[PDB]
Amino acid sequence: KLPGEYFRYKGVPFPVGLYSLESISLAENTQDVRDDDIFIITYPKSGTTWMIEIICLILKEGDPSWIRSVPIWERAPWCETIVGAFSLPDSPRLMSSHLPIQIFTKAFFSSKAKVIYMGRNPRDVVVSLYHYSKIAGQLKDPGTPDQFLRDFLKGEVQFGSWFDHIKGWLRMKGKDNFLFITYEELQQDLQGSVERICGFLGRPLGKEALGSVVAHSTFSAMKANTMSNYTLLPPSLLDHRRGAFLRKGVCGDWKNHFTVAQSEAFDRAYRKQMRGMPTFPWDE
Ligand SMILES: Nc1ncnc2c1ncn2[C@@H]1O[C@H](COP(=O)(O)O)[C@@H](OP(=O)(O)O)[C@H]1O
Ligand code: NA
Repeated sequence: KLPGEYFRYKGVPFPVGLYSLESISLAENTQDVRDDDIFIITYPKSGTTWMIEIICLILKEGDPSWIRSVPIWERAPWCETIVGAFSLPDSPRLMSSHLPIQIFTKAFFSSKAKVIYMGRNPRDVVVSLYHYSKIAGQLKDPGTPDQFLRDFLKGEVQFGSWFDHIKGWLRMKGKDNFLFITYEELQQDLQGSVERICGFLGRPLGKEALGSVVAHSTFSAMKANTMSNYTLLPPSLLDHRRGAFLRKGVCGDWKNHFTVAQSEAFDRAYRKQMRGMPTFPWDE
């Protein structure tokens, strides 16, 4: 029953069918936030999945049992989707959200709940989102790469502007219950990143569990795990016949997608938007 259209909530674009004024509004206003609750927030296609699998492996201290038997989307449910983690009985609760800070669960700000925000090179996010839209049922066709790029720069896509998203959420940097990390940092030193996240969550791991979290967190291990690779999804929601959720899993694929002209227009957009921002791994 997916149209591949957008509706708006507080001025932000949401895919029809998987979201509704109610589901979003409920996520925004719920008072149900707990001190040991864990949230993973990202702009779509930045590697949410990667992070979800890593923390599921950490919570079970390295035992692959849980990630092998339960679908990735049921282990870290979305807060705003029609079937939200808030609209369910299931602690320690692990949840996911793509909502931009000005819409995310307000009760969070005065709580002790933890949040890991993950950022990825917007260019690579563009490519991942481009391909994914073709096989994702809730998303309309990208159109030409060039038109898709313009849409992305205008924030005419699910969850709005990538620039607004990351800039808003970085406003939390400094609070001890907020960790900011990037796809590039995980690609560069997965183990190093896993230890760092263990510290953040107050969940130390022996050399054994650690090696195990790293092993089952690898792209190849994950693409190979049925419960984790989205292949149990209805073809009407994700066309398996035509593509995979876990597409390439690398850094830099944007250079094979952007024409030089597109790459130069993007840098102009980026330069204006990120004027006072700090330097990110992907800033070359
Ligand atoms: N373990 C892993 N290692 C590297 N990339 C991973 C990964 N798990 C997921 N990804 C990548 O994260 C993107 C999906 O993001 P999200 O989960 O936020 O929607 C995909 O990028 P690509 O399309 O570039 O391959 C996917 O391959
Ligand atoms: Na689609």
